[PDB]
Amino acid sequence: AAVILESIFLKRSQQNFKKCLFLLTVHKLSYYEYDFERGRRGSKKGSIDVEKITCVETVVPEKNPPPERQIPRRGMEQISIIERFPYPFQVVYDEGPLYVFSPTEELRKRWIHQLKNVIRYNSDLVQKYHPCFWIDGQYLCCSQTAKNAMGCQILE
Ligand SMILES: O=C1Cc2cc(Cl)ccc2N1
Ligand SMILES: [Mg+2]
Ligand SMILES: [Zn+2]
Repeated sequence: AAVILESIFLKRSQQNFKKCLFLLTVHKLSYYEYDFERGRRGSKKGSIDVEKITCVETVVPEKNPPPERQIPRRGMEQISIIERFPYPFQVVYDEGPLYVFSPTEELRKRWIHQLKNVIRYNSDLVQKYHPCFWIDGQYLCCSQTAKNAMGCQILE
């Protein structure tokens, strides 16, 4: 149907970070190049059928992030909201987890809430998720060295 949410997010490529336009509908989560000059979404780079999503949760953030992903001291500025992306969340599907970084806690919340809504009736929703990122061939949370490894932490 229509776009539920449209945001510019920093996403981690399949093992590099890219700044992309993300669109959510009841059918698809998709991502696009952003045409900054014309102020429009550019060419589609990927799509995930919502029915394939098994898990959407927050990700324990990086220990030593670059400035682009540093969490500011607590408490909308035009530059910061397209330059800084320190709040990460994970979308889990058949082809492993996708890591998306939001510029604000509120934007990440909006996305996690709307994604949990659109996936609510999916057949393969999981009871366990990975609180930490997959990095250098292993999950930091449980040291498991397979991306499709069952979640090491039970969802509350
Ligand atoms: O590396 C990536 C980033 C991405 C986003 C989406 Cl929505 C789908 C697939 C992929 N693969
Ligand atoms: Mg537009
Ligand atoms: Zn784990």
